Amino acid sequence: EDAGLVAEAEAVAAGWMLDFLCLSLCRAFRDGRSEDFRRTRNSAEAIIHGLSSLTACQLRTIYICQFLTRIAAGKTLQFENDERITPLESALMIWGSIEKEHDKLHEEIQNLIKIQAIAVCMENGNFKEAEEVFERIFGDPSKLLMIISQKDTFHSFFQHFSYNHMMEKIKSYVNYVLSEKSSTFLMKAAAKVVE
Amino acid sequence: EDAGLVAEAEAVAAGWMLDFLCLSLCRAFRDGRSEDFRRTRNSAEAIIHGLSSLTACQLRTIYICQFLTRIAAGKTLQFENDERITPLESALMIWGSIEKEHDKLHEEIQNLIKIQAIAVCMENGNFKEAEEVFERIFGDPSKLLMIISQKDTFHSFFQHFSYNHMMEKIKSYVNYVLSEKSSTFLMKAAAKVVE
Repeated sequence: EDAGLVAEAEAVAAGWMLDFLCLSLCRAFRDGRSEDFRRTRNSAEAIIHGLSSLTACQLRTIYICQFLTRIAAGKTLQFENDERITPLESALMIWGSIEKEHDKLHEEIQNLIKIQAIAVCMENGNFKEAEEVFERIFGDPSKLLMIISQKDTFHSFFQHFSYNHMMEKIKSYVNYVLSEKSSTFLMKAAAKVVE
Repeated sequence: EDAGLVAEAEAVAAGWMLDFLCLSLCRAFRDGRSEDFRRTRNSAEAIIHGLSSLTACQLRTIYICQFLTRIAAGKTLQFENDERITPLESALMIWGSIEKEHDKLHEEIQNLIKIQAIAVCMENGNFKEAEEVFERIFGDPSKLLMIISQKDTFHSFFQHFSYNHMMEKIKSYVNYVLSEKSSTFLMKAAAKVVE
């Protein structure tokens, strides 16, 4: 009448799924497979609710997932209802909190997000928001006195902190993560069978 | 630059998860772990959307899941909105369609569900519905001329086709399934590590 070790077995099988899906979510992300990334995130989110305690590595995983689903919605402005903040703004918050080295790349990804968070609003044609976003990210004299000039003039076109340079830098970061967890149980075992 | 075999790897890892969760969903079900069964079903449903094609064994799995989440909501009458039918009514439909032998047990489980589907409404105190349900399940002269007498008299108490006899028979069936898929990859491997 096995019991309790079963519960513990599930946790191991849970953590496996969590890393397998984080890996999946990453590939779809780099490979730009929209209707897929969404599908994997549903499973991630569902599997994640299935956990009430987490290791340091796992929290790292979860946040990377949260982080990527956010920027994955960047240009999607009704934004996320639970918090009246914009997706990239929320991605900015997670980024500067994930337990990770602040390399040169980290800083690059942070300024792209910071800036693009304004540009996206400017694109959607919502400059009243573009200003609101700008307010929340700046406002305490990081190029600022300049940016207020853009929102003001709806001068929506002139810096190399482009949306695509942002995705690139983020995709390049996903590759480290992507590799670091490619030998993770579930997937490694999965390929073995595909032979 | 691995590619495509990766997609195929995921499908194998998908089918693994699907059976692992079906197994999980079963234990929680037999062991009556409400806030858990719900959690596992979320993951099942999420993982299931992650599949666009399915083997015969897999469809068997899915339906058993669908089947159990339904009776798991039996006494829950607003019922499921997408279809203006009651949960047990819907569980009755799946049951008589799962690719499985119609043993003595099968027939038992079918008459319990059939009857309880009326009794639940009678319990919730909704006899107008109790009649509607009765209409949809009967009405073409299977104890019937009798049952219309109960709904009429709100004589809500007097047969051994009890709700609990229903859960028992269903729980006993879950044990075959439960066993048949206990050596399924994921879980077996999971326990090995728990040692």
